Amino acid sequence: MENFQKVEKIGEGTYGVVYKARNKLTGEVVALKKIPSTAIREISLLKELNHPNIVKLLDVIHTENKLYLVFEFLHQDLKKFMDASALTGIPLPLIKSYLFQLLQGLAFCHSHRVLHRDLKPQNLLINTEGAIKLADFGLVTLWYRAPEILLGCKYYSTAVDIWSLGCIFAEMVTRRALFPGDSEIDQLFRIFRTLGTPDEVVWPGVTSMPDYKPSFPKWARQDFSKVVPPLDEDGRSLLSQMLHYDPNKRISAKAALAHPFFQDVTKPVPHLRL
Ligand SMILES: O=C1Nc2ccc(Br)cc2/C1=C1/Nc2ccccc2C1=O
Repeated sequence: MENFQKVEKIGEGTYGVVYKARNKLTGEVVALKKIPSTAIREISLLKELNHPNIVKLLDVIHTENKLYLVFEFLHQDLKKFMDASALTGIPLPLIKSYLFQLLQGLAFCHSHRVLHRDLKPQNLLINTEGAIKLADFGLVTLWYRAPEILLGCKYYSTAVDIWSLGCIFAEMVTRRALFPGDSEIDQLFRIFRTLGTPDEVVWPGVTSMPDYKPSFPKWARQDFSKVVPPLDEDGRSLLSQMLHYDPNKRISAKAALAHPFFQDVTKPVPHLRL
């Protein structure tokens, strides 16, 4: 574990801190994350979760009670890429490519019973070849948190990842966060103000959730054409199904891959300034 020379700190992960590093032994350049015991097992589980759109976990080093995770390294994250494309916007075909690749990754994970649980632009990594990859699966930003989590569901599903990805999809298109709440309640109310306060008609069981309160103000659902213009109907339709309140109504990654929005998907390459 002293076979790694640090080159720079590329992130302050929720869990710990992430470093760009190089293996003195195998010379490869990597991302090193400086982090109980079921941890060692579950994380270890993640090593065999290998897919082109999932950052590979290379090595797990437990030592000196200082768990080190060694990941494949990518030079840029989507957050920085969005900020750099803010003035011109990311071209739709690249938005579409990225969404499609991300859905492929999730459908893979989800098929193996792994959730990400904390998808955010910072956790999506891109390379020069037009690839995008899911990073840093969880075992401050609440902007991408699905409403069932905010309402106190402890046994949430793979649908929470579809929620987050839809929020990111929206942000790529409009160049502004869909629901930038700065508290849990603010986050929930921003969602309600836009998609309308949910009730038993559109979400059976919602008024029985642990943090649901009858006193929640009741907002009407906003015009969906108002939310992500000027995205086309293929796009809006896929996004609406990604943002269904009811987790069991929310589209699955696998079905999303079949939506007509991806009829003409291609794989462009971003112009990256590393
Ligand atoms: O390339 C990486 N692989 C990783 C694996 C796990 C975690 Br956590 C982060 C990263 C990576 C990161 N690469 C970056 C490039 C610019 C800014 C931030 C990051 C990362 O954060």
